[PDB]
Amino acid sequence: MNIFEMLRIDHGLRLKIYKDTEGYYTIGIGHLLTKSPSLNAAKSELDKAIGRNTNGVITKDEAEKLFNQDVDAAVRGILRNAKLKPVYDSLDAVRRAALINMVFQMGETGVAGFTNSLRMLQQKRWDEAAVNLAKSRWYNQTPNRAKRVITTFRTGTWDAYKNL
Ligand SMILES: [Cl-]
Ligand SMILES: [Cl-]
Repeated sequence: MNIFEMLRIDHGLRLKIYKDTEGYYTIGIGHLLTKSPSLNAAKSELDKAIGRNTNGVITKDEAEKLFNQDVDAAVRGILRNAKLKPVYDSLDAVRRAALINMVFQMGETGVAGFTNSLRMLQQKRWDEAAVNLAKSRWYNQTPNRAKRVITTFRTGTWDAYKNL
């Protein structure tokens, strides 16, 4: 299992614009287009992202291209973030994938805000961080996804993803 497979499970693959769980226009594998309520705005962002007049539909290859760029961006945001970097640097390979997941999902900024859990993760207090992570809007809004990631941090294994 790896980050790509992991996030592909968490986000699915959609070839036409759709609204995510927060009501925002997205496409591909979790690629947020815009927070704005305008389908046009969304369409404009997509064409600009793809480099062609798409008409709100993309190919699988195109979706994957955005997916690679996005994963890459998440890794670099972490590495560039003064609050994130040290946490990431202290984790094993599986847990690093759990940190990338959250960043992909809610941005560096959102993640850097879980100050307390970050501290626990850094200290390797797994069960305690797991409990703390759960006390969040994130967990309450998308509990199933949140549980997979949280279990990943608790255990340091891919068990939550095997079966999916
Ligand atoms: Cl883009
Ligand atoms: Cl969920």
